[PDB]
Amino acid sequence: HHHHHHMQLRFARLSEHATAPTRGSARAAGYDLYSAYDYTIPPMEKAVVKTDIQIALPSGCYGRVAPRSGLAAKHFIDVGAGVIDEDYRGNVGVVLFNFGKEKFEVKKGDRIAQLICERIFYPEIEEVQALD
Amino acid sequence: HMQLRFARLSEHATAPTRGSARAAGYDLYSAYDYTIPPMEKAVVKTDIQIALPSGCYGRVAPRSGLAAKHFIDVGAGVIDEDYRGNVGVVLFNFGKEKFEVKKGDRIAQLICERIFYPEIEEVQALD
Amino acid sequence: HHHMQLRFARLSEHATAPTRGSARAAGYDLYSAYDYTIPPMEKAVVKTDIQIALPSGCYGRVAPRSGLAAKHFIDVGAGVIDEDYRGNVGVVLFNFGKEKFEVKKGDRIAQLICERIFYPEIEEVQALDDT
Repeated sequence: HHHHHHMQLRFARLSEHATAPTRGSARAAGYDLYSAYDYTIPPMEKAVVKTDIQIALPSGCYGRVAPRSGLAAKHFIDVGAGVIDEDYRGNVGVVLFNFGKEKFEVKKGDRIAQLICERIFYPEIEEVQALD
Repeated sequence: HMQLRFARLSEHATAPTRGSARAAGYDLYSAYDYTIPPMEKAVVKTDIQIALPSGCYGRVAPRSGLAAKHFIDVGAGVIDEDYRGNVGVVLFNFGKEKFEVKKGDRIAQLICERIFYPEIEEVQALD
Repeated sequence: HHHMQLRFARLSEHATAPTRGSARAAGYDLYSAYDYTIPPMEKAVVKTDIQIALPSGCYGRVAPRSGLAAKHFIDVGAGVIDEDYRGNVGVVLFNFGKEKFEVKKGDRIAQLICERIFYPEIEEVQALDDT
């Protein structure tokens, strides 16, 4: 009506240990997420990796925490969970799975995942007697 | 059309719920009891059929708590717009203990992911 | 009608054109161009020998096939294909099963979904309610 602009991905640092999310190119699907702490993930184990940022997602999307391709193919790393709700205001955590035979070293400042703004519907739910 | 329609396929089903107006997914409930051993999989029936809104697919996604605490992951998870079968959740247990699912437990979430349905064209080479 | 076209090119004789199982199917089926043996608790990069050009306003998600997951404990790793990716489409397959998994040339290994996304600019604030 009166105002004409573009929605932004907003973030705030929760400590000095966080790194501002970055995008490699203009058409990259996601923003890089960086670990704020050191982690040693043993073989066949999981860790909750803290970024020490909180985000406010633009309306009409959720934030999907998605795997970095290189880490999957080379080190058998996968990302668990990964659904960041539009109204989530806490510390953004990344659930890393280490399926490899060797321990996996995460250092503060390492890129460990990517954040994609996935467009979704928020539909109302209706029970019917039967479907067709 | 525009809403998420569902029907129960037995009295053991639970209507999906959403915690927030801005929550990405509807929670899905197990209709049955399963014991999933370490390093094993199970298909968990919800006993509901769904009709997704036009222009999306239904992604069965992990609940965050179950992933972080219990090493539970969700396999498969692509529900097509035209799928009218019983909604089954493929759960992977990568934990070292057996994981218990009982009737009425929340085991996954359902997200309405907006997608394109593009036509496909073959070209000699791409730049 | 917008440029709602998925374009592809074959990089070798071994590639199969992606197919859709139904009109309202979420993804196009991706086929292996080669033979692979994936040992238990191991991964493999499975090449399709195709390059793709996604429509504007989406990325390509390489997503798992339901049957392979439920029956054989197969999963898909990585799987984010950027709009501007013009390389060979590789599928990272995880075999979490206790037996070896055989991928043959021409087997359906994954599906490609055009997930609609937004490309917001990033803004740092001191507090989330800053004006």
